Amino acid sequence: VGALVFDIGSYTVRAGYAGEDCPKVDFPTAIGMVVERGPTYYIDTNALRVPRENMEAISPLKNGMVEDWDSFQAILDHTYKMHVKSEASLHPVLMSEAPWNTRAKREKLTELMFEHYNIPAFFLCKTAVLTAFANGRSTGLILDSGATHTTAIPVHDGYVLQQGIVKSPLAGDFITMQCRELFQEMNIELVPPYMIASKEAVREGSPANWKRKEKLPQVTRSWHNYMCNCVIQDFQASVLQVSDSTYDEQVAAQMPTVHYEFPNGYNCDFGAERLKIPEGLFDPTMLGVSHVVTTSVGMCDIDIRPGLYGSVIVAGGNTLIQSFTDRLNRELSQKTPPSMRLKLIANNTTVERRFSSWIGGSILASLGTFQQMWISKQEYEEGGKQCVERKCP
Repeated sequence: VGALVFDIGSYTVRAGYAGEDCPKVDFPTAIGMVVERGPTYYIDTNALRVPRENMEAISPLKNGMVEDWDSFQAILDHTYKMHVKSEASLHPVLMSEAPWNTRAKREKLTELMFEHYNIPAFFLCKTAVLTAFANGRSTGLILDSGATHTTAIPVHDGYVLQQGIVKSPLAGDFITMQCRELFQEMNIELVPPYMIASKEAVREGSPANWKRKEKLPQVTRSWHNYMCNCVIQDFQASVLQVSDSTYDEQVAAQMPTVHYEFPNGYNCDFGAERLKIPEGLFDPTMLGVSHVVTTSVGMCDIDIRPGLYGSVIVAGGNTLIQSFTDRLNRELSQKTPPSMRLKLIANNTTVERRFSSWIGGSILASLGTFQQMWISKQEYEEGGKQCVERKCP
């Protein structure tokens, strides 16, 4: 009877019920497809795990907004009926759209959600607004760092100021790609687990005794790249770190480090590389994270700037890096006028960062007034899909 909070994340989809404190549903957004020499897709991590011939890795969020409508429906069709199995006709829904979503995309999304799934009520909100609500604020600056799109969204009274949005592509994907390139410097082949089933006490700085699963079919370049990206991302989260000050060849370099064994067992305790890689979004022609934030705040009215300078909220899958918030605080303190008191809200755990938009959707979906502010099925009837524009800000 409760509402469903669907956060279609850049690279991981988050879903769950209105009152739940975390999304019980979560699976990578990437999906596979192949056509008759059928277009049925494969969803969820477990299905994608199985290698298959001419099976791609299609992501319906290339531009942040929904780019592949059939793929987006397929994921929504899968998630509704399998992961959060329940009839669509009975549950009201909350959808988290990107801050800069194109109007036509919103209209098409509403038309699909209503007609195809016949849901009774509906509401579309911006992920930045949901993050601000989740953190417990109506005015602030939300720095989102997901996949392929990092943006600094200033919100005033729960309304996203499109004036001050700065879109930076130095998102999590870029960092992971740099991770691939910095082990072209270590000269280690990137081999995914799905090919590797063997382990041994392989010496440090020594190629491993890895053996392949021989009978698997020839894999597509897309899914192999997708499997390598997952490997480096799992490595990325647990290894990378943001230096407190801009890296300048510390004592030996960074003193002892993590001895993170790759899927092939072998590895060398990563040195300065784990510090250089995260700085890709601090020392990039493009604009750094602090540059993005200052340009965004400097772009909006002076009166609200003190509200933003001091209410800067960080929430994004890429932001979950050690001491990232620390370096951001230092950088923004240096560039902010000293007479302004900057402050970052301590919400650094994985649940508060990654699922922040979903947490906000849960908070909004639970309010008693949510009944009046959504889009009724009757309103869809006599009022066309255009009602999504007026009923959602």
